[PDB]
Amino acid sequence: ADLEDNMETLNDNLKVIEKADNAAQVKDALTKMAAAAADAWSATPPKLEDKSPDSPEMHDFRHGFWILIGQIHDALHLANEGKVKEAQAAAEQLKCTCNACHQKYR
Amino acid sequence: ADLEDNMETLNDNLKVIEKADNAAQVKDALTKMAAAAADAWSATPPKLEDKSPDSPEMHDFRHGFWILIGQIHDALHLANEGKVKEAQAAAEQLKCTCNACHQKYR
Amino acid sequence: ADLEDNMETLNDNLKVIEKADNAAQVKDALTKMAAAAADAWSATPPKLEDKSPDSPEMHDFRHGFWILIGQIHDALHLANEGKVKEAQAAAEQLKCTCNACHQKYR
Amino acid sequence: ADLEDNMETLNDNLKVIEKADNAAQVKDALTKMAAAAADAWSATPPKLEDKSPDSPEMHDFRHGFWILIGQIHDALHLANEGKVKEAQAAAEQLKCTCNACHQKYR
Ligand code: HEM
Ligand code: HEM
Ligand code: HEM
Ligand code: HEM
Ligand SMILES: [Zn+2]
Ligand SMILES: [Zn+2]
Ligand SMILES: [Zn+2]
Ligand SMILES: [Zn+2]
Repeated sequence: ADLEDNMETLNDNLKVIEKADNAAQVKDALTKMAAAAADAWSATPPKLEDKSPDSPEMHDFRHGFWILIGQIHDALHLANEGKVKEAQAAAEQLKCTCNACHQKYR
Repeated sequence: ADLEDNMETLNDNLKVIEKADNAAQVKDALTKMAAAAADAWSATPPKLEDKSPDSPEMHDFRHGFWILIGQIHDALHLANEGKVKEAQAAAEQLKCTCNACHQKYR
Repeated sequence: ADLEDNMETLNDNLKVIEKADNAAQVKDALTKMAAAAADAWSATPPKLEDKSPDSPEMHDFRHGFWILIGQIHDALHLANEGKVKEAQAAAEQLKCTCNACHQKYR
Repeated sequence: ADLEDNMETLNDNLKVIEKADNAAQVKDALTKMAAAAADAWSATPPKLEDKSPDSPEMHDFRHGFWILIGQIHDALHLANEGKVKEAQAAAEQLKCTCNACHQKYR
């Protein structure tokens, strides 16, 4: 799917996690984010259209996705332990990742 | 793309790393292994076509990829450092993960 | 060393990284932080001196370190690859982890 | 403690996880392995006693613990979710890391 469509999915489900009542909303949303993150790996963003697939920017770009996927991984385990509040705090920190890539390649 | 196709991309690049001689060979193979692993994230194995996307059977199926992806990510950093023996050793330990999933959902 | 000292090491070397000019400096700081983080593991924060060592608070407190240590590990790889700015970007993110713990336990 | 002792603790609890009946044991066991690995961090093993704490051999030696610690981290989450058998799978899984370091530096 479109990088944009994958971003929108990340964004929708993120908010869903921040306004979640139960651990199940958090689990469902996180699983969805991990899929989006995954399908977004192979994508090349506008600001790097001219760049080489092997350039540092592109390698750094995809690296942000590995970091994200990793932080969603952890988030899920917490939500799985029923520790909702912290699962939400963990989602907040991966936001530190959303911003970073954005400020650099969006 | 397809699961087999991705598993083949996966299976073929593991042997290339095995027969690896230098760092460029290891990187490019791992770089390709990561795209495949990432692309086979949403696939539904055969032995679970009946289970819900949100069922606990899928979560655990998908968990294995998080693991493989994390291991390939780090292995790449090693190959990026010119640490061929190290990188190859890391790859070897991916099997510890490949086999785990296989002896369960293959 | 005690918590305070391992913490001053974390802080000082974090600052070194933010003001670094080359990969050499960052690698050196990250290495010291890896040690300080590893050494701080088993300490009991004062605001938890009354809690049992296996209480949820202490398990959560240690979880903060797993994350921290993991981020210092990845940050270093980036420094070892001569990616100074990316490392500094990773240093900044592991900062979300210093603050997270502190808001909750200091 | 010294390396020997940290290693017994790691060995004693690994087995405890292997023959565990309930999850409580596993959690408790992993937690102790976690502390033993962190403590082993600043250790200089016999075979590398002629190398400095800034050498490639020592960084490779230590990276071995970053790997072990991350695998205990995931093992403990699974044990926290009640997933006991998977926890043992993951535990038997990190043994891959135990050997790999012994085969090279023991
Ligand atoms: C959980 C984290 C993230 C969230 C919630 C998120 C959300 C968004 C949103 C709302 C947009 C605006 C465009 C749209 O979707 O309509 C966007 C765009 C974008 N994101 Fe993210 N994003 C995230 C992570 C990332 C990461 C980690 C990277 C890179 C490593 C990244 C790279 C981009 C790029 C380059 C665009 C622009 C795409 C275009 O203009 O076609 N994003 N994201
Ligand atoms: C890098 C390690 C891995 C390698 C080298 C690998 C390799 C392969 C190969 C060559 C096959 C044989 C059948 C075929 O190719 O058509 C296969 C099948 C399969 N692998 Fe893996 N695999 C790995 C990791 C994993 C992981 C992590 C999972 C689980 C999360 C997994 C799930 C599967 C499944 C479900 C099949 C059967 C596909 C089907 O029947 O359509 N594999 N793998
Ligand atoms: C790179 C990240 C970190 C930095 C830069 C940092 C820095 C500091 C500094 C400068 C202090 C004050 C030292 C003092 O007590 O005199 C401190 C205190 C403390 N930090 Fe951190 N810290 C970090 C991560 C952590 C983490 C992740 C945890 C918990 C998991 C933690 C827990 C604490 C606690 C509880 C104190 C109080 C120490 C005491 O009362 O003796 N720190 N930290
Ligand atoms: C679950 C993981 C591990 C287990 C069960 C384990 C177990 C052991 C045991 C039983 C010994 C026997 C010698 C003695 O106790 O005096 C030992 C020694 C040792 N281990 Fe491990 N170990 C583990 C992981 C590691 C890792 C990850 C490294 C390196 C990164 C490592 C490095 C060593 C070294 C260097 C020795 C030799 C110490 C000496 O000769 O004084 N081990 N370990
Ligand atoms: Zn965790
Ligand atoms: Zn590594
Ligand atoms: Zn990385
Ligand atoms: Zn996990």
